[PDB]
Amino acid sequence: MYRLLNKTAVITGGNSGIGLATAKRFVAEGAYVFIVGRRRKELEQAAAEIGRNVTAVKADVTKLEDLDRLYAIVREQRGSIDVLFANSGAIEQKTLEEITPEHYDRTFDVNVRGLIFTVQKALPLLRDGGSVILTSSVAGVLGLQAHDTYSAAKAAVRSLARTWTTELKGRSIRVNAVSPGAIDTPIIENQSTQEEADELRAKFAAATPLGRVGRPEELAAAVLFLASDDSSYVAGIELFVDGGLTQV
Amino acid sequence: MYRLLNKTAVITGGNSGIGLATAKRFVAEGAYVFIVGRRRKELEQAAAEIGRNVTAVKADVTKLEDLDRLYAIVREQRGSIDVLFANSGAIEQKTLEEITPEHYDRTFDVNVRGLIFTVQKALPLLRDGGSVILTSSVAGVLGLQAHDTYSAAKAAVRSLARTWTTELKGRSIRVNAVSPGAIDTPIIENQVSTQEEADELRAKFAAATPLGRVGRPEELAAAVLFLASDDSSYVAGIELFVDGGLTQV
Amino acid sequence: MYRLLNKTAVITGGNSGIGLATAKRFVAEGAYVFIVGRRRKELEQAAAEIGRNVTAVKADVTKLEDLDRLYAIVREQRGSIDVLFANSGAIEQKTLEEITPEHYDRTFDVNVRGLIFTVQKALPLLRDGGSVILTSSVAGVLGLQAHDTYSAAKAAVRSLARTWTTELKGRSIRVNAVSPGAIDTPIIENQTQEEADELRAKFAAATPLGRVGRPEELAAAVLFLASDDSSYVAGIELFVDGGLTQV
Amino acid sequence: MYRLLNKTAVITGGNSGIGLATAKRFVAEGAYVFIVGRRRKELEQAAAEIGRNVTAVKADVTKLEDLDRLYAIVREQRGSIDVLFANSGAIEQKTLEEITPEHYDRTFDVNVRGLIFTVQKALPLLRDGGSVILTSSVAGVLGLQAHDTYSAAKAAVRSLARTWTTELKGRSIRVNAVSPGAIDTPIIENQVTQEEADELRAKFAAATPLGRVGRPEELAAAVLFLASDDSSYVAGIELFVDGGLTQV
Ligand SMILES: NC(=O)c1ccc[n+]([C@@H]2O[C@H](COP(=O)([O-])OP(=O)(O)OC[C@H]3O[C@@H](n4cnc5c(N)ncnc54)[C@H](OP(=O)(O)O)[C@@H]3O)[C@@H](O)[C@H]2O)c1
Ligand SMILES: NC(=O)c1ccc[n+]([C@@H]2O[C@H](COP(=O)([O-])OP(=O)(O)OC[C@H]3O[C@@H](n4cnc5c(N)ncnc54)[C@H](OP(=O)(O)O)[C@@H]3O)[C@@H](O)[C@H]2O)c1
Ligand SMILES: NC(=O)c1ccc[n+]([C@@H]2O[C@H](COP(=O)([O-])OP(=O)(O)OC[C@H]3O[C@@H](n4cnc5c(N)ncnc54)[C@H](OP(=O)(O)O)[C@@H]3O)[C@@H](O)[C@H]2O)c1
Ligand SMILES: NC(=O)c1ccc[n+]([C@@H]2O[C@H](COP(=O)([O-])OP(=O)(O)OC[C@H]3O[C@@H](n4cnc5c(N)ncnc54)[C@H](OP(=O)(O)O)[C@@H]3O)[C@@H](O)[C@H]2O)c1
Repeated sequence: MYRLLNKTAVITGGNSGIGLATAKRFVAEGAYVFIVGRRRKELEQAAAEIGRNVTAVKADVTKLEDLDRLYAIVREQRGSIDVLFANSGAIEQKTLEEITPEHYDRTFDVNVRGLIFTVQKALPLLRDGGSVILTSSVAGVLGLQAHDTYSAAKAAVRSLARTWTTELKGRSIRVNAVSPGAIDTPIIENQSTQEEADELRAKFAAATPLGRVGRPEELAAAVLFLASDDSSYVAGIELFVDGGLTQV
Repeated sequence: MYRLLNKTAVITGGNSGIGLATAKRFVAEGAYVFIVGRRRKELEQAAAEIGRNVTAVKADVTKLEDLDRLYAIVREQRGSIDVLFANSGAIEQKTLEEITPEHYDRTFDVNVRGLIFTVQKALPLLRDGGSVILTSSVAGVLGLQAHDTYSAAKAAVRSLARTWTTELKGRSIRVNAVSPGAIDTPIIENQVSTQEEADELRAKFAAATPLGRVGRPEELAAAVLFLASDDSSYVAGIELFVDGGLTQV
Repeated sequence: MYRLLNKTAVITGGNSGIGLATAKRFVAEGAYVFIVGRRRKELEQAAAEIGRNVTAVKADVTKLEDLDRLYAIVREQRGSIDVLFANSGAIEQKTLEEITPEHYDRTFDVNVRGLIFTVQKALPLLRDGGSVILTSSVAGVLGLQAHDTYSAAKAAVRSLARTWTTELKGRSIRVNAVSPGAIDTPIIENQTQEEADELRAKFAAATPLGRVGRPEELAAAVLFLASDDSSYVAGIELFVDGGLTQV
Repeated sequence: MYRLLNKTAVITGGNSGIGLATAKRFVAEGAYVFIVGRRRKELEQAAAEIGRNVTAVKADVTKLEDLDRLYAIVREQRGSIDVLFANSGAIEQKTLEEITPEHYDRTFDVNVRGLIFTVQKALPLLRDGGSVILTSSVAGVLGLQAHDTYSAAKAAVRSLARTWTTELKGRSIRVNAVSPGAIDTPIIENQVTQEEADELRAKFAAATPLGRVGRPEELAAAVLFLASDDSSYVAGIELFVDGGLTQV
């Protein structure tokens, strides 16, 4: 029994990590998935890795024209959207003294601005009864060295779920934020050394009660819950999938 | 597809409302379910309503001997516990001026004390990898007229999830709180006398909730099913609000 | 200046630690203070240490009769109550497997039950415009080894502030919870004195500000919630924990 | 008498509402105050209304050059900063469908970007032991019609307090967020008719347990707490001054 039989889903940043794992499980559950991202190469590989009911679209969420084009493709092909997973994101570690206007803009364009407009332009296609999902982060409720702009961006993403819960209740659409903890993705690697990238995993595992970094498939599933009708009476929440990290 | 295939679950207060709906969906998902409660009549009717892989046990959670007996029955029959749903509860509306020592005790015995000991005595039977679930309430994060003791009890239940997340991580057991909002159960009916003024209470909580309706027990069951399942395998210590947005503004 | 000039305050557990420091600063600010507690010895020493506008009353908050007697004394002497500081409390460290019904009762009687009734019986004496204050704990939003009942009790105390904010708004009374982090009091000692410094070193390591709080620093935060500076502050949870819970 | 005797304070958006009331009470408590804002007229009137130990500086917080100039003036005159009150802010009500890139930028430039950089450039002047204060809003923890960007910005401001608590603990500096509820200021007037501005007040008074809109002087005081040594063991918090509104 497929928990998303025939639902159409749109996943932003679906060619890697969380989005990709969520794309797999979604397809596995019988959905049609549009994976969105910038890298052509990784979009195709993802589309291959999934093998079914996926189309891969190239689009930069910081660009209004790329998003307009995305949603045009969505209507040609699947017509409406049951589930939206605003999951594009990135981090640059910089402390307060190091913050430049460009760093601020780079961080907030993809993480917040981009997000905002991907949900805005999906609106005409969203079916009433639809579920939207925003990826924030445990960073949104913590004070971490050099996460200044990223944490603040993610805190802003969670706030958008509250607001959109109010603005869209009139169409029976649920907007929810998922806040991953430490999930094993390329995002840990890309913040230089791969010796000191394992320092970062060992640290976040030490910190988390469950004593391990999360798997992307475990975030996929939590997102699947909020996507499914099992979460039919769940709106506006912040779901922590962090092994207990923020829960003490 | 059976998301709890062959998992043994124990549901406290499983002869009514939330526990019962959660018992159904659990069985539907291929589990074995022990529904616990005080009323003999409603236990049997529930056991009938479910129709399979259920056994109904009579036990008052405020009584240590009833719990000891419960877990003895569990050990005979299914041997171990994969999922525990501490979901027994009740409310008496009383304001601060009205609070009596008995009212305080009644409220806290079932809601907190009982809860505490049902999880304590399940411990030897819990499989590592197991999932425990505590039913608190949006009341835990709100200031509602005459919910003084109930809200405080529920706030305490949520705290136990944090603590037990730390104490039991060494056995890979997840403890999570679910906080329902306004779910259509006999708990709304049994506070007030009139059934005209019990609909006033539903209309009020529906007005308050973004989604504009009282929750269905089957919708709580499902959220509890999530926390019960492996889909929530990296989710510990949380407070899951299933309240249609009520506390999320 | 004297930010509590002529206000009458009642402090529960005022013969030690947080209550005592809060009693000093309160008096310093020109209030009349009733310090409440069980130990006769420590009540008198506190009453001496303060030196002015204090009366010390013996009362166990788990006893209804001791509370009835307390508020009778308050009436005789100062007549009404401007500020109430429900600050009695205690902890026994026990894990889930160790929890006994007695341990559960002991913890919840003082921390919650007692608290509940001290605010109930103060009600007739509270002036409209009054401020009530409840002492919970960072424990209320954390999962600490062996703090099962204490943390849960404190989480319940914070909930009572939300409720009482609603129930008493009609009399313009503010109810607020203060949640201390690690404040240097006898509560750390009474849970070896070598392994009591292990507990301080651990909570200082954990807290951004890198140190255990002083009781005088809690007193002041409680003084804020007591004063008119916190006129438009109701139902809150004020963390005075050096950042501990914030991350 | 005088809880800020000889402390130098810098207040951003100090020619009106919250900042101005906070400027008065600060001066009343024996501080030196720099009130910052864009309007020349209102800066002078504020400087007059206060009457003592104030200097008024014209500066747009969205402009790096205006901030550099501000802190140069501060160096000339008082040399160091004991208390910083990042309190500049503004709101435009727009729902999700109405959000334009410009509206997004306008909102986030003052409320977040500006804020970020006013704290960055104060850093060299801040005395160890200093207290920073950020003005967010109950909006940060709520889902209000048409508050999309403002609420999200304010949610981000609160996040910066957590982070800066970690980053600056090494200099014994406390960073705290204050989240006002409904305070009687020109910010209510300037969104909307003055008939339909007094509703907005009736609505927020209805909502708040204490049954009234807050006074600016009552926010000033709460900010004075966080400014003073009475809050010497208080870092990283979110202080709600909302009459109970968000505390249910
Ligand atoms: N692991 C953790 O600790 C953690 C914690 C909390 C939240 N998260 C969140 O999880 C999300 C994504 O997964 P990940 O970060 O773990 O792995 P990742 O492999 O870094 O995923 C980032 C995804 O975002 C996409 N992306 C970035 N900028 C984009 C743009 N302008 N337009 C479209 N797509 C864009 C990437 O694709 P392209 O670069 O190819 O466009 C990629 O698919 C992020 O929002 C991140 O903040 C991770
Ligand atoms: N309905 C809501 O919206 C809502 C909101 C927040 C929380 N809750 C929580 O939901 C749970 C109950 O479900 P419900 O309220 O929806 O339906 P309900 O009919 O009120 O369920 C109460 C359950 O607890 C059992 N119970 C009470 N005291 C007990 C004891 N001493 N020992 C064993 N069982 C006991 C009841 O059965 P017996 O009478 O046979 O013992 C019944 O099965 C409670 O934990 C309640 O606080 C409900
Ligand atoms: N230090 C921390 O880390 C920390 C953190 C969070 C909260 N707190 C809270 O702060 C409060 C008090 O200060 P403290 O505990 O740090 O110092 P303490 O010296 O342990 O203070 C406890 C106070 O409570 C009183 N008390 C206990 N049971 C009582 C009863 N039945 N009736 C009257 N008084 C009673 C004690 O006096 P008698 O023994 O004479 O009765 C004493 O005055 C407690 O509620 C505690 O939960 C402390
Ligand atoms: N009133 C409420 O209900 C409420 C609730 C939550 C938070 N707040 C916050 O309280 C703060 C301000 O006080 P107010 O809002 O009550 O009244 P207000 O009169 O709107 O205050 C806004 C202040 O910020 C200044 N400002 C705006 N844009 C600026 C810029 N680009 N550069 C420098 N200064 C700028 C204004 O001065 P110029 O116009 O002269 O530049 C004025 O001094 C804001 O942070 C607001 O978000 C208010």
